[PDB]
Amino acid sequence: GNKICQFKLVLLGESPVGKSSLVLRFVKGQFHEFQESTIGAAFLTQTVCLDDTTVKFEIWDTAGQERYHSLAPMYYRGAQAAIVVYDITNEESFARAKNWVKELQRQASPNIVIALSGNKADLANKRAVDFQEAQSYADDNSLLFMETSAKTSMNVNEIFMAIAKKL
Ligand SMILES: Nc1nc2c(ncn2[C@@H]2O[C@H](COP(=O)(O)OP(=O)(O)O)[C@@H](O)[C@H]2O)c(=O)[nH]1
Ligand SMILES: [Mg+2]
Repeated sequence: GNKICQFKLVLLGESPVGKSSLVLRFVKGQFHEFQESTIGAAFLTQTVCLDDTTVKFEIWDTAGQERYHSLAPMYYRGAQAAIVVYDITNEESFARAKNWVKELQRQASPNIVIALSGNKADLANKRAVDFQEAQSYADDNSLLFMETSAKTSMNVNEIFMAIAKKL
């Protein structure tokens, strides 16, 4: 197809849960066991083929530390979609993700598409958040949920493409 679409996506979530790794896997097909903590935010782009459309993603990878919380609106205000990330081995990060979802529902665009990534799914032997519980939470809050692994690539391209399909 010759159609072209571009949308703004922001990633939010506690640090560290693998936010930068998720983006790096999607954008560069890389995974770094040793990642420097993000300072403020990082910007990345990726262009893909979705049926008959060429879709370009403008992605804001936010630093998740609480001291950066006040800067989050700079990145989500104009966002068409968000991926709120948690780590499936860390229940506290899952609770933090629900608070990010609440903030987006109240302060971001009313039509923003919100995805929820239960990351580090390759560490299921250390699971702290039940898949079905997360799925139910996502269903009840109209969120696009998938467990992902930046380390193995599991569902990484899939969650980004699913968001694009719904925009
Ligand atoms: N096992 C595993 N480690 C991961 C995964 N995603 C990220 N990590 C690791 O967890 C750490 C934090 O990741 P990073 O992307 O910097 O987290 P951020 O602080 O949320 O941006 C790094 O040591 C990564 O290699 C994943 O899916 N599986
Ligand atoms: Mg980061």
